[PDB]
Order: sequence, then C-alpha cells, then structure tokens
Amino acid sequence: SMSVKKPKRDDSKDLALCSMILTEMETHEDAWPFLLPVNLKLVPGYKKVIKKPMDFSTIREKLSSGQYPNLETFALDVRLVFDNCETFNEDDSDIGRAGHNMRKYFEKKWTDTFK
Repeated sequence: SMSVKKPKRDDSKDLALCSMILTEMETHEDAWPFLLPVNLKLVPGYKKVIKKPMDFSTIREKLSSGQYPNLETFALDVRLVFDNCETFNEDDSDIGRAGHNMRKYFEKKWTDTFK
C-alpha cells in the first residue's frame, strides 16, 4: 500500500533473459509452425477464429522495441502462441504435437530461469 512495499525483486536482467529464452525457442526444431505470422489470406478460418494471432517473430519485434512492460506480459504472448495452436490444430497432427512440445520446453525454461 502507500509507503509500504515488499522487497524489490531484481528485474534488471529480465529483458536479456527473455531474449535468450526466445532464441532457444526460435532454434528448436519444432519451432517451424510458430516462426512467422499465420498467413491470413491463405489459411481459411484463421482470421475469424483466432482473435489474437501471435508468433515468435512478432514477440521478437515487441521485445526488441520495449513493448513488454514486464516479464509476465512476455510469458502471456508466448502462451498465446500455444493456446492459439491448440485452438486450431488437432492434438494428433504434426503442428498439434509441435505446440505441445514447445509449450513444455518453454515452461521448463521459464521455471528454471525465474522460479
């Protein structure tokens, strides 16, 4: 409350650490469905169904240009990429499996880097 603060958690490295995580996601072999925005002209249904499209390149640009206020807003966009993927793709598809693999990969790096 006013003039009553919890001890200040050091957030000075968060930008660099989220960048490193994102590099590792970018270079994973199963990243390929996620590297670029889904082409809304060429993928029937995507535009209407997926209200907030997100992809690694778009997160990378947001990150590089100070559009994440804190590390939680960064994790929300990463999770959105996987949530969108589950919304649109069957679990038993290459892309569906890719999404589950990447989300697992991300959540471990997240916990190990910050928790």
